[PDB]
Amino acid sequence: PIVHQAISPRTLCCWVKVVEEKAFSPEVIPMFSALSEGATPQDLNTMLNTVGGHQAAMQMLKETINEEAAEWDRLHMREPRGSDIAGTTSTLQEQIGWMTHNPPIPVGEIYKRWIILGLNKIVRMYSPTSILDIRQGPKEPFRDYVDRFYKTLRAEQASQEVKNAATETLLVQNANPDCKTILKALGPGATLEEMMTACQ
Amino acid sequence: PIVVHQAISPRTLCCWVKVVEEKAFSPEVIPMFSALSEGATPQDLNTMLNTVGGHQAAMQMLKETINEEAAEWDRLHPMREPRGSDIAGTTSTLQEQIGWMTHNPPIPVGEIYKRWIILGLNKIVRMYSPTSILDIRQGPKEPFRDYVDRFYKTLRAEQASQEVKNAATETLLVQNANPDCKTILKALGPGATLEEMMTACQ
Amino acid sequence: PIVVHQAISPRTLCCWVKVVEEKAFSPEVIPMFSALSEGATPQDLNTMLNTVGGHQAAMQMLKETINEEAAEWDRLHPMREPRGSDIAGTTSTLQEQIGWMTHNPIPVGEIYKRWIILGLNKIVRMYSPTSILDIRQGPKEPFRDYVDRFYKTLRAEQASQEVKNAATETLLVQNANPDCKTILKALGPGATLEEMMTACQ
Amino acid sequence: PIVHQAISPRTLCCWVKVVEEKAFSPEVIPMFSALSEGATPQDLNTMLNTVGGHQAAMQMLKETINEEAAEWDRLHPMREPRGSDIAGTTSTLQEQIGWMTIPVGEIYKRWIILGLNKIVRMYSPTSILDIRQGPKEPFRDYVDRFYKTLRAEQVKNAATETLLVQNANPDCKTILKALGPGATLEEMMTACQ
Amino acid sequence: PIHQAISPRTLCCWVKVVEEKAFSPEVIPMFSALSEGATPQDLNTMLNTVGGHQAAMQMLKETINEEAAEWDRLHPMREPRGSDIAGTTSTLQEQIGWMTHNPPIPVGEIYKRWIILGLNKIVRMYSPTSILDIRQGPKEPFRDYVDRFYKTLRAEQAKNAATETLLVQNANPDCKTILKALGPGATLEEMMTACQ
Ligand SMILES: CC(C)(C#Cc1ccc(-c2ccc(Cl)c3c(NS(=O)(=O)C4CC4)nn(CC(F)F)c23)c([C@H](Cc2cc(F)cc(F)c2)NC(=O)Cn2nc(C(F)F)c3c2C(F)(F)[C@@H]2C[C@H]32)n1)S(C)(=O)=O
Ligand SMILES: CC(C)(C#Cc1ccc(-c2ccc(Cl)c3c(NS(=O)(=O)C4CC4)nn(CC(F)F)c23)c([C@H](Cc2cc(F)cc(F)c2)NC(=O)Cn2nc(C(F)F)c3c2C(F)(F)[C@@H]2C[C@H]32)n1)S(C)(=O)=O
Ligand SMILES: CC(C)(C#Cc1ccc(-c2ccc(Cl)c3c(NS(=O)(=O)C4CC4)nn(CC(F)F)c23)c([C@H](Cc2cc(F)cc(F)c2)NC(=O)Cn2nc(C(F)F)c3c2C(F)(F)[C@@H]2C[C@H]32)n1)S(C)(=O)=O
Ligand SMILES: CC(C)(C#Cc1ccc(-c2ccc(Cl)c3c(NS(=O)(=O)C4CC4)nn(CC(F)F)c23)c([C@H](Cc2cc(F)cc(F)c2)NC(=O)Cn2nc(C(F)F)c3c2C(F)(F)[C@@H]2C[C@H]32)n1)S(C)(=O)=O
Ligand SMILES: CC(C)(C#Cc1ccc(-c2ccc(Cl)c3c(NS(=O)(=O)C4CC4)nn(CC(F)F)c23)c([C@H](Cc2cc(F)cc(F)c2)NC(=O)Cn2nc(C(F)F)c3c2C(F)(F)[C@@H]2C[C@H]32)n1)S(C)(=O)=O
Repeated sequence: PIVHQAISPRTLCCWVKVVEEKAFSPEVIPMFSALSEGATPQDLNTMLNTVGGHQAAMQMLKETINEEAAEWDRLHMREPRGSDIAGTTSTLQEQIGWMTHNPPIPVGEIYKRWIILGLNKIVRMYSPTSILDIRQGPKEPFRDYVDRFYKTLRAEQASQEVKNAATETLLVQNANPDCKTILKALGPGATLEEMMTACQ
Repeated sequence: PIVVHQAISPRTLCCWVKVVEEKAFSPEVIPMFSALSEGATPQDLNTMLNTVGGHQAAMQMLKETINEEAAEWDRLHPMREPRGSDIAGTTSTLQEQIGWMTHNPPIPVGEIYKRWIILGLNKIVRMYSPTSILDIRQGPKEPFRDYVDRFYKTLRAEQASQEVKNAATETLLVQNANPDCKTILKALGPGATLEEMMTACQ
Repeated sequence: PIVVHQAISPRTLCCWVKVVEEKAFSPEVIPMFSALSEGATPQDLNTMLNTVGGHQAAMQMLKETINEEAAEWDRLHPMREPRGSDIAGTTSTLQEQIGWMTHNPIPVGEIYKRWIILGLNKIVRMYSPTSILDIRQGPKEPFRDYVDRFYKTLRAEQASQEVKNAATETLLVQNANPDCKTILKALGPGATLEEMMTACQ
Repeated sequence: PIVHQAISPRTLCCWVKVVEEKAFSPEVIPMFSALSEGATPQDLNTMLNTVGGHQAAMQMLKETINEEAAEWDRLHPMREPRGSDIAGTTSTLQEQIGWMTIPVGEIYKRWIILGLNKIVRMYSPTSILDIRQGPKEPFRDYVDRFYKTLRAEQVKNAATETLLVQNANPDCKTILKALGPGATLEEMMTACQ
Repeated sequence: PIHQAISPRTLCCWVKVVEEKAFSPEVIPMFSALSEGATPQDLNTMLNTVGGHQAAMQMLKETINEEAAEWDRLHPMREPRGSDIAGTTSTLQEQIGWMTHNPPIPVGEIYKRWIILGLNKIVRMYSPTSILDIRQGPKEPFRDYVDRFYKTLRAEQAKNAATETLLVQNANPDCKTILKALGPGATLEEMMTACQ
């Protein structure tokens, strides 16, 4: 991070604990983006290395980083190439110069964008169930069904405009017969609080 | 957060996630949240709310409550002035929020967004404990300590007015107790403090 | 706290919550509390007590003890002077507390912490119902575990340090199971705990 | 670490928690290297002492440190720092502070990291060629184990493509053979899911 | 510490360490590192927060009393007595004065010496088995046997020749033969690789 303080312990320890506990859920992307503020490519690589397990997801993230680096190289101190942004062929001093020079070339931000895109891909892939396939079970409380529905919806990552249409149609459509009837009788526009209180 | 523009510290986010994971949604989550988000800007509050794993239904209800409060703000309040969606950090850059919060007289957008979030959290906590104070009753072979713990947890979750707190706590504790401990407590005499009651019922 | 009025730090609250959750209510919670709340204002102490999950009965008893101490203060002690409910932070703004504690040469925060510590001592004494005289070594229980339980109950009781020596010396040997009782009686007077445990283990 | 403030608690505590939870996996090397920034030899020894358990791995690390110290003494015959001076066994804190304020810390950390790499390679006994998908084993878990072993062993990339076909259960073997060459890992896993 | 009160993170980490590791040798360096410049009151606060193991804490208190009596015999603001070093009969102001006076009276260092001696005793008591009694089991992996052997060695805190010969001596028949055939001077990595 940029002075140029070395990545703090607490940050790495918390990042490791997060990736271990939460597995790969949408909350890993904001957490990551918040723990890697102003981080240089070397620091981002140190963060990604400390990730235990999930090595398939890490390999897929590395593949996405290589794809973005190839695209950068095709479209484009010395100028930074694609593998230069990923911190494979650039010293910490070169990165510090690139990011601190005036005008600056924020290589850290670019690498973090690539990593966050890869993480979005990973999150979408770790939630295989589609919005249209989730339906309330027979003897399943409505709360658990709503939780699963909204978790899958956040994993899919569709535009908020489509978010509203899906939230309103699919939630009512896939409800079990009892709660389906209760909700259909509740009336249109019924807020989520009213539905949850009615079904409980 | 502001205290310059320091980025939200790691410890804060990590502890907030750990709290929301461990305690689920209990009354102690509201003070914890309010204490971990001191001087936090709207973007930081949204970063905190995003890191909350699971409980996505409660987060949707919180978002709906925030939209309601924002509509009310816009109705009451038609650099530039901050609109409703600017307080919630949906249509305002970090620089605009910092400018609003650093001016004098400052427009504390952070405090307002935190008020809205705390109202939503009160709703969530009250809804996650569906049993009412008047519906909670001591079991047959349940020690008095466990019944008192459940009773006071439900009472703090309902969070009504203080007069309710005192009257309900003592009257309902004696009323809903099991027959044996009910008799023991009624024999203890009026004014009985909780310590004496627990010592008698053990 | 006033070190300027710094807000209660996150790490402190998180460690306090984790401590109260893991250890339940054991004597070691009181020193921990007193050490984590240095110079804390009444609002900060209330924030700490609020974040305590579960154990709501003990917290209500603590609130009742705080009310008792506030009533005693109000009786003994009739900006303005702080009444009982002002010390507990129920009828005083953060600014009034900061002024009271920062005025040269009345640290109300320390007083509120004294009250809370008295309440916590009562709570700890109540959470250990067994008395020192009721603890006795089991049939096939290692001597180390019996000593651990004995000294845990002794620290929980919070009696006068005067009775500590008499009880530790007489009762520890008295409440031992027959085999280790004979071994220790043969060890001879003036033995240290290390020697006793080495002999029994 | 270089003023010379004493090693902070948080660093030691996180190091202990990491070494305990993750045992000895490749992710321990970056963690160690990041937690010991500017640390003096005494600080590195304080870190190594607090490591609970895994005493066999710690003894192997100590032997590797002695080997590297002997090699240093052979290559390199205030005063000059000997081998046992870098390892902090025959040097006072003041001499270390003077030398680093000759980066003894970086050299000692290089030795320790080499030993830790050896330890990690030894903690993963399974070879890349022995891992094969089970009968009722999800493909994701098989891929995770494969890449974990590959990272532990530290050509590899070329081998990955052959091993993918090799470690494929008959059903998944047919699916992969039909998928066609040059299939990316994302596409491959999406097809096999 | 040197006089801010002991920070939260330090106390919380100390409690978690004493809980997790129980009483193992690695607790002594950790303790010595967490109490740098700590006053006697801070050391007492650290020792109080230790949950459980109250027998070991009583033994530590007895060791502290022994060392305080020895000090009082050897050395018969005011001069610090035995109970003054342990923070039992001295106010925070007296400790701050003793430690801040130009002639350093290290109450922290002396109390920490006493506490570390007691803790070494406790650790030695928690590992009753001797190095010469440890032997590889019938169906026990060689790695676990080496780990137990070296843990016991660290508990004994007594060396290289004996440890290395006894390691091969106390092995299981199969691994004993394998190691004896491996040849002298083989490193532990090679031995473990052969026995794997
Ligand atoms: C990328 C960064 C910089 C960011 C951000 C950012 C900015 C604004 C908002 C935000 C704040 C307040 C409101 Cl009112 C709305 C809102 N209202 S609205 O009804 O759409 C109507 C106005 C159109 N929309 N947004 C998202 C915006 F993009 F429009 C809002 C958000 C909010 C923060 C938030 C989360 C939460 F849990 C509860 C809560 F109170 C607020 N994030 C999301 O809600 C994310 N999410 N998306 C969905 C979708 F799957 F359904 C869902 C959520 C879920 F909430 F988790 C809940 C599962 C359903 N983050 S960074 C690194 O910091 O991550
Ligand atoms: C919103 C913020 C700013 C706040 C606050 C604030 C202010 C004052 C007090 C407080 C302090 C001292 C006293 Cl003596 C009383 C008191 N005495 S009284 O008997 O009512 C009689 C005088 C009328 N009342 N109050 C609450 C006040 F609002 F009246 C008192 C409190 C106290 C702090 C406290 C909690 C605790 F656990 C133990 C303890 F020692 C003290 N909070 C509550 O007690 C909250 N609570 N409410 C109830 C109800 F379900 F029964 C219960 C509690 C429970 F304690 F958790 C316990 C389950 C039963 N918080 S913030 C962000 O920091 O949250
Ligand atoms: C209130 C505050 C400010 C305090 C304090 C304070 C002051 C002095 C001492 C202390 C230090 C050194 C020694 Cl030698 C003695 C000692 N020697 S003596 O044999 O009594 C003989 C001289 C008469 N007595 N004291 C207590 C004093 F008050 F006299 C000693 C202590 C010590 C600190 C300590 C704890 C420990 F775990 C191990 C250890 F090494 C030292 N605390 C106690 O021992 C507490 N305790 N009390 C008993 C009783 F149930 F048996 C027991 C303990 C138990 F240890 F936990 C162990 C279970 C048995 N704390 S605060 C906020 O910081 O809490
Ligand atoms: C008291 C303080 C200040 C200290 C210290 C200090 C100083 C030097 C060394 C040290 C550093 C490098 C080397 Cl090469 C050797 C070495 N090489 S040698 O083969 O003996 C041959 C030269 C004679 N000896 N020493 C110890 C010295 F005293 F001689 C070495 C050590 C080292 C640090 C270290 C630990 C580790 F885990 C792995 C590692 F790589 C290095 N500590 C020990 O090893 C401690 N230990 N002792 C034994 C005994 F039971 F077998 C064992 C260990 C065990 F390692 F845990 C492993 C279980 C077997 N600490 S403080 C507060 O910071 O604690
Ligand atoms: C020693 C220090 C200083 C370091 C470092 C350093 C430098 C560059 C890179 C790096 C960054 C970006 C890219 Cl694109 C590549 C890349 N692309 S490539 O496909 O090889 C093709 C270009 C040739 N290779 N490298 C490694 C380089 F050395 F070549 C890349 C790395 C990266 C950082 C990273 C880790 C991750 F989890 C996901 C991710 F996105 C990126 N580390 C590794 O990937 C390590 N690893 N090695 C293998 C091997 F078993 F297969 C595997 C990984 C695994 F990723 F974990 C995944 C299991 C498979 N670390 S320190 C103290 O900080 O540790």
